[PDB]
Amino acid sequence: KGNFNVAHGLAWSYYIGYLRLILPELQARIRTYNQHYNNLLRGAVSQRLYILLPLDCGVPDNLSMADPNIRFLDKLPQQTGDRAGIKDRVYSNSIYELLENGQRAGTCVLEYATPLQTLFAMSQYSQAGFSREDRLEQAKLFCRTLEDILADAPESQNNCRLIAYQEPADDSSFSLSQEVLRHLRQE
Amino acid sequence: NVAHGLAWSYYIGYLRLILPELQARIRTYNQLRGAVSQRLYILLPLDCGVPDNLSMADPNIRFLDKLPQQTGDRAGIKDRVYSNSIYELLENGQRAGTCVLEYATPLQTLFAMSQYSQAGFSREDRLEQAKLFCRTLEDILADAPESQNNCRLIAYQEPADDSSFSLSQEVLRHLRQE
Ligand SMILES: Nc1nc2c(ncn2[C@@H]2O[C@@H]3COP(=O)(O)O[C@H]4[C@@H](O)[C@H](n5ccc6c(N)ncnc65)O[C@@H]4COP(=O)(O)O[C@@H]2[C@@H]3O)c(=O)[nH]1
Repeated sequence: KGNFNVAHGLAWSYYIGYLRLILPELQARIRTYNQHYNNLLRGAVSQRLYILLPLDCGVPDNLSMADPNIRFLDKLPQQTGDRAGIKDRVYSNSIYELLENGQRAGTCVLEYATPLQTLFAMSQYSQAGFSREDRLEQAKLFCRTLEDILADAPESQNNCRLIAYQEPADDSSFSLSQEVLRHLRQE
Repeated sequence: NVAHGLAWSYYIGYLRLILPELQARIRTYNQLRGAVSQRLYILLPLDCGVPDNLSMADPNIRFLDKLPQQTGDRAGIKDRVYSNSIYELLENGQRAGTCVLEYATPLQTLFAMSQYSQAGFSREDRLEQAKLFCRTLEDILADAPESQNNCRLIAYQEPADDSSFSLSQEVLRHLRQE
């Protein structure tokens, strides 16, 4: 229940401070990108933000380094907002091409859920104290709470997909692009 | 335990990343008008009332300029951008100081949290977690290698309907003591 409270808090933080701010205008930015910059008839950027939730909270900062079949392609147009005294705080998202048998098999806006980096740290540093098994518990509850939030959130309208999975980023037999592609091909 | 996550979040996902590069962005900014102070000033209003425009809290806090942007690859975002704002502090219509200044955004998150039924967070929960957030953040930075006299936290209560309080005067008091 204390792993509940931490995870509950980070999921609400993630919604209040990011998803609720960017999901309203996401499809507009994607549409702008597809109309004017990407006229590949089978290579349109898909309409949803894909959010990676590795349940071990192992979050590399470079997505491309994690898999050879993920290639960094471009950025969406930036989104700016005055926030808590910061003028023109920048919200940015990255577009990736997903490769399969040397072909561009998918194109999407893709990123990790950055709160998982905090769950990982607090299982690393004594002053936070959490167990690795706390971490794993908190990650599941984070995903579950986030799922709950998005289900009822007006800003989420077929424009966000959570991709939760157990495999480390270290793992010999796991393809991150294949994980993303399987979900993409379901829409 | 909500405030503990948010405090570690603010350190792990922000303060530890920007504080090591702060002294150099300020030096790059210093190209006559006044030297900026060496420290990031972080406002921690315990009522979690966090306006997006600082002049809305005090018209004597006026925006002056931005630092040069910091970029970093983060959680799959290429060149995530970290920006900060330089403000002047007026006293009798005239500039008395300038500093990099912002609110701790997790406190805005606690406030909005407490406004949403599904978060299950009372106004009383909110103040208690505001305090815990400040105490946690402080205990973290006391030990953090990246905090090297490059950050100043200002936590404060001001009751409802009380304008005896000048945020600009209070920041000026801290700048003058340092
Ligand atoms: N003042 C200031 N504060 C920042 C900044 N950067 C992070 N902070 C805060 O420091 C702590 C760890 O931030 P972190 O990134 O780990 O978590 C975030 C993140 O996942 C997501 N978010 C938000 C913006 C965003 C983005 N542009 N791109 C991708 N994700 C994004 O929403 C969470 C809560 O955002 P919030 O804003 O309320 O507080 C966070 C959080 O308390 C910053 O530049 N300026």
